[PDB]
Amino acid sequence: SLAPEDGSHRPAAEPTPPGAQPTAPGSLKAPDTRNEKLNSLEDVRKGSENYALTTNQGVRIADDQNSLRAGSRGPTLLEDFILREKITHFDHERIPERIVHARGSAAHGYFQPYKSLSDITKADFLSDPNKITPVFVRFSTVQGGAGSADTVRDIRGFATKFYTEEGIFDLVGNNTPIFFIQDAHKFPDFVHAVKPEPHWAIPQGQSAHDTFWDYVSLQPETLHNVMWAMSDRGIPRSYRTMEGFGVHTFRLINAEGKATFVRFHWKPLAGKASLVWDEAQKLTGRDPDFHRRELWEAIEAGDFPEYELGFQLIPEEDEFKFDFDLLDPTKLIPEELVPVQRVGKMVLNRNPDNFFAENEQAAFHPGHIVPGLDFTNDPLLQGRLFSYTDTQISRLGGPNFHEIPINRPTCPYHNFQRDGMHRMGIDTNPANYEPNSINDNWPRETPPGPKRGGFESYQERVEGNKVRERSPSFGEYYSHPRLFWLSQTPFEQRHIVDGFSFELSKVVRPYIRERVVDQLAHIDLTLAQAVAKNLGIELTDDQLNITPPPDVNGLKKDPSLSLYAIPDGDVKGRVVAILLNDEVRSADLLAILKALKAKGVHAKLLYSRMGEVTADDGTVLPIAATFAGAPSLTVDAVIVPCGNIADIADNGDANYYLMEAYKHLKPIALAGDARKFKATIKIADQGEEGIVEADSADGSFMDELLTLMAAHRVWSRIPKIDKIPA
Amino acid sequence: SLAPEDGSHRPAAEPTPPGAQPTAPGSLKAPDTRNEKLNSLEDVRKGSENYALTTNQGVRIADDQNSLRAGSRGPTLLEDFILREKITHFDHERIPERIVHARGSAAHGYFQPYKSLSDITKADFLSDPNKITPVFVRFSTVQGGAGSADTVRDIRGFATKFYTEEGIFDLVGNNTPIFFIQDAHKFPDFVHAVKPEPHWAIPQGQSAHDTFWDYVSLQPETLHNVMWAMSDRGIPRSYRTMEGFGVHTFRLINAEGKATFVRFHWKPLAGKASLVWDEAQKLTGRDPDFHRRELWEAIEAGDFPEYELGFQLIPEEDEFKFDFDLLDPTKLIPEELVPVQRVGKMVLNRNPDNFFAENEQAAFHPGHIVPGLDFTNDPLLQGRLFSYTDTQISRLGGPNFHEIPINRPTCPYHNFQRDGMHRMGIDTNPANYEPNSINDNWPRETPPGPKRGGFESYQERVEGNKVRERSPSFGEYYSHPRLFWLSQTPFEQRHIVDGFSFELSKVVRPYIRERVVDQLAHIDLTLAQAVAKNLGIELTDDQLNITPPPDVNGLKKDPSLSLYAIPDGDVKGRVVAILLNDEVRSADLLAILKALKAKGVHAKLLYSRMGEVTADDGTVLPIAATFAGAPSLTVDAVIVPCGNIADIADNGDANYYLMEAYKHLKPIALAGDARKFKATIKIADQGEEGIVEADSADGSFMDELLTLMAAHRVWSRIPKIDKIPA
Ligand code: HEM
Ligand code: HEM
Repeated sequence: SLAPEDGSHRPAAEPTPPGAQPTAPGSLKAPDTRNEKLNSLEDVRKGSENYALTTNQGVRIADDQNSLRAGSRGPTLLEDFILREKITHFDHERIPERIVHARGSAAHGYFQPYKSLSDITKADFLSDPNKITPVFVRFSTVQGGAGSADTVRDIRGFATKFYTEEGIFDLVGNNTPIFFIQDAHKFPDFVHAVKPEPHWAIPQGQSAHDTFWDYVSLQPETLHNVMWAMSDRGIPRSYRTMEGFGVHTFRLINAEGKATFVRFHWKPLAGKASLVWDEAQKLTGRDPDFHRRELWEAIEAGDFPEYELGFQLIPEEDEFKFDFDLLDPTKLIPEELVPVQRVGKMVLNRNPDNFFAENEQAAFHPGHIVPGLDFTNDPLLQGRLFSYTDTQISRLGGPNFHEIPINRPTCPYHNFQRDGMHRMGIDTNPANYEPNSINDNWPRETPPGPKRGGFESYQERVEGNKVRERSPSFGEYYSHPRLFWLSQTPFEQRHIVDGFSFELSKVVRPYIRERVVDQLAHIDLTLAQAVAKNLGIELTDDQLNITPPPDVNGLKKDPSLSLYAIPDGDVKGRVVAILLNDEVRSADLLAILKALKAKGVHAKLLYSRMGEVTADDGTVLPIAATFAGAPSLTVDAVIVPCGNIADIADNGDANYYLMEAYKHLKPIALAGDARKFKATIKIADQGEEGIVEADSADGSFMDELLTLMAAHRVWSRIPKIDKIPA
Repeated sequence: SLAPEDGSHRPAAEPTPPGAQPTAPGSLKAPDTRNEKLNSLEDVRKGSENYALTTNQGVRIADDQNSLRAGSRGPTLLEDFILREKITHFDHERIPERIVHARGSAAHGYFQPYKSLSDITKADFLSDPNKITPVFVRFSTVQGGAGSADTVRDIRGFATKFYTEEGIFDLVGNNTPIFFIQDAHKFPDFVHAVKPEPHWAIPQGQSAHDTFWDYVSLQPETLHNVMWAMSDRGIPRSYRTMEGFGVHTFRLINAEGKATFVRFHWKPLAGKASLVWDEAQKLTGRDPDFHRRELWEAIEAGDFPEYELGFQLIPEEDEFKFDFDLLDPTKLIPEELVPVQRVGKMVLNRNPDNFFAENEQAAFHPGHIVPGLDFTNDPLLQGRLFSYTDTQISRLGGPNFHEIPINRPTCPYHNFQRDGMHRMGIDTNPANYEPNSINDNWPRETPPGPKRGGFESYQERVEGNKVRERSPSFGEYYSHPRLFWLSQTPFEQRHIVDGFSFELSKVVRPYIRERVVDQLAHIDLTLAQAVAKNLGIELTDDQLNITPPPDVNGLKKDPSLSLYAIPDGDVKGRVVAILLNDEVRSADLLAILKALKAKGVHAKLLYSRMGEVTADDGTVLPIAATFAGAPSLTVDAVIVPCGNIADIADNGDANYYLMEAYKHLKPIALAGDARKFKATIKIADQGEEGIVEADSADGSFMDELLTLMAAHRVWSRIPKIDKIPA
């Protein structure tokens, strides 16, 4: 018995804030959170307590510390089958990572529609507001490998497996509403250009290198999604505070056979929020697992990620009514033109038990649709349909990947497919073909119908010759990048210019930087000039005179394209660092902590060492982390209570903690003598917007700080940080 | 879509300093650098210039931009075999990463011995000082995945494949002289404890988490290698500046049949150097590919990594003469007791052409020995001999991994093995068994002998019962960690205390911290008290009274265990940042560059934007990177010439550059009006050792900076950095 007798090895099976208890497998942390998929995995969940250690053949092991040898200092013997099984298993633990989106973090949850959508789709999962569908969701980055960092600048994947009563539907989306390329034939080119360069395999997790920008400079279709990656959309605060999009136009099909075009959206109920670049890049070093950690810990705290599914619907008669083609995945549909209709809510409320078994082996594929949905001829979508089933034959070892437990449907599945590696199901049908008489033709085809019918494709007319040709309707590249640029606030535009400037500075061949800047000049002269200035490039008179692309259907901006132009702040589940001293003013800390708790904001108590400190009134304060152990990168705001401020006033880490938070536009609150830190961040005596300061943490101090938190960052500080040495 | 007319897309095929040209495949960068193995790969090298793009079947492609569809806005057709081949290959590009040491960087080179070693070994590659053996070397970290960061705290792998005339010998070593565990049966337990925890797969690249420290606290045999990992050995500056060790005792066997025990060493001819923790961890975010890039660039510059192979030799009759067991891989052999005899030199002088095909697919295995070498009964080595052939069956797809080009011997190989997946070799032998008459028994066995003989194992006597039992002589765990601790300088001891304090601060369950501090108290009470203080733990009276472990065969210290106690600095291949201004004093820059050039030290010219700046004499200076783009973490020293210092005096990034370099103990040199930066880092008018300052850069100024660089870091500054907010 190695566990401590006090039971402190084991986390409480109740919701607890981040850092209060060790994390645990979801079924041990939240045993009473259930859904139909999580219950169906009970057949394969394996416990451990009170069981004997055995080989995989069920033979009990007596000595798991030693190989069998001839003499205690002698050679190891080949007949040691217990050693060889253990090491064989170990030796073959790894499977290939996903070719793209290899770095991802997943959780279980459930979806429910707000109302029946039977007028527009016969999909069973959207038929009844009382019908709950379990989901499994994986969020990801794109370029880096499974052991790369979370807070890179990249697009994010947002993939949802809906375990419906009429089959698995996978909605395999990203966090921007378009893609970089138009036709799937180019996907290996684009991905090879953004991935580490093939001679030396550098850089990981970064598009900031010559081959990415070479491709971009030569393929202007990429410029719209490059604009989104360069904006703060490319560095989200958390998977909870980003949007999701299916990108492509798909179809909904109703029981009368009417097709409606649809684009899928997820709205984050926590609001939209991103980091700033220097913070994101630094955080990839201080905590490369920051998003995976934040997701897991938000679920263990009960801060469940929630998202609203929404549809942009366009009738079939309106296919050609826009300046852009609905089938072009480099074009977005502005919400000012076509509103998102709210459809239902997804809640992710349980972490997996075993990351490899559930996250690593999960297989999502956008070809997994159900009756009531159909495809369109978007030429990127069309190639995706080939790839996601093909890639599993090597990644997951064969064609029985649907029998891996996480991928199994919860509804019935029966057919005449047999064998393959890893075959789990033992078919008892006398027939393995149809038509057959020997089993009366079962399992049988089902005609299409309003409910529980077979799948039939919408009978779209096709007319044309067999060609390898891009539609001329797709040959417009600059207007949507411009619409995005003009929709951002002034600080978002500054961050876009700084993103392109930093990335192009890492491109070693200067002519590629010049070719990118020339593309920028086809989008917006202000953007191109500001990027060119940071690169020491002067635009030519010809570039200064390029006429801007046309507005999109008359729009010169759409505020739903900005992260921050329309406030949607939510403080619940955010975290504040509290910088302690060795005799904290306990009344300040009571007021601070209870105000945060009331709004669901978490706290981490920091000091210059671990263990405890004692407040003025004798209260014993446990320390969560040190100033360097839990840097300001990992929090949303910083509060310094009064007390013996001389204890930390000359601590370089305490001072730097405030400088780094200040640089990264975070709210900072200073009570009492903690106001002596104003000199460190060069605040004037009469104060400044974004710094909360008072004699004590009472009265309006916490309300002011929480108001700042709801607005996320102090954008007005940007010209001030510009010269702080941090 | 084509190359620039000036040819600047293509790097010069001559040696160039880092940053001067884009990096390139080795065979294009150094076409005249050859060796027998490099030549042998010509059969599979594929060019590209002037060739038509084709399918893998050799059919020319006309349009690689579009899928075949029915009309240009129509559905993609299943008969598009060109799209499907391209996307199938892409979908199957990934293979499983190595179970451990997945992150690694490799290069080609050659080895030769200084003199024949035929008196102690019949190994052909050690028999003649003028017979050169090609090598392929991979350096690696242990824990993280292939996409994790380079400058983590971890043990490093140092694996060398020698392509000898009598077979492939792989010397598969690490950068510390011991391992964490005694018997291979525990390898999966230890690896699972240090790897990301199974519920959530966090943390990547870090031992700073509960399960690792749980395992260490319960298995004190780990403490020796844990001491090495917590020292600055865990964070080398470059793979060129670390030691290598085979860890195990092996045997040499000479032509008369005599066995000598041996342990293998690599000594870095560039000297030993490591980062400091804050620098290392921040660099994982600013350049996660820092070691891979520095190795590739040193080779492109001509700063070839060189290492000296050395042997510790113990005669067979001295097996039991030490106070530790020679077969215990958690024990080192102190060089004060058994000196390292210099054996030969290895030079890495060419980068690979394709990282996947050469680095990712290389397979090293310590059971690949040759006549003149043999194993011992070390119980960790014994189990390794199983694992490295087993694991390639999944990683490399079957038993023909030796036909993957990088793994092929360059000597003859012939036998009766046949088939297996992706069999390349077409055997014409009418026999596939022996003995056979139908091919007159070829290929034939060869008796052992002095040279070109068959392998025979040394006929070691074996006497014991079949037991799973640890030798009692391996049950001592504290004396080697203590010897290591006492052999470090004071600043190295401080960094060890900091490494344990940082790591255990991230262990969430406090009792695990307490248990590790109790282990430390069994090694050295000063170490244990210093770690306990940082953790808010007080040692008990019983803990204060633990008797120190014994000295190791009378030694109180061995300075060969320290990175820094004995000067061994070599500045060739190091890099300095030069902070420019918009009117640099050209006479300062001339003097700086001339002095750096004479010592082989590279420079990177930095500014607040990219492009060029002009010096006072009209010299146009191209800018390598911005201050933020290439932080001080990436260089060894910082020099600031005079000129228009007002241009940069108030720039936050330039001031921070100096504060970060100062904190990280790097030499700084300030000329002329650049001395006004003394105020940012609080240097007294009188100056400080480690800050070079003068009215102009000249011979004396550069000689002083260069002397500082030869000592690597400014250890005397340590007490002055805790107050610095950086
Ligand atoms: C609209 C543009 C696209 C979006 C929104 C998208 C989204 C995603 C996401 C989120 C994943 C990760 C699934 C997971 O978390 O497990 C993924 C995986 C993948 N996608 Fe895509 N993708 C796009 C384009 C493409 C294209 C053009 C192809 C190839 C024809 C492709 C082939 C793949 C493959 C091979 C994987 C790995 C899947 C697996 O191993 O199971 N994707 N995609
Ligand atoms: C002295 C202790 C050990 C040392 C110094 C060591 C060293 C290394 C190194 C340097 C590598 C990376 C080689 C490369 O660059 O590809 C490696 C890989 C590996 N080792 Fe070890 N190792 C040790 C113990 C063990 C043990 C006890 C086992 C299991 C019985 C083991 C099994 C493996 C496996 C399966 C790989 C990956 C091999 C591949 O896929 O090619 N090693 N080891």
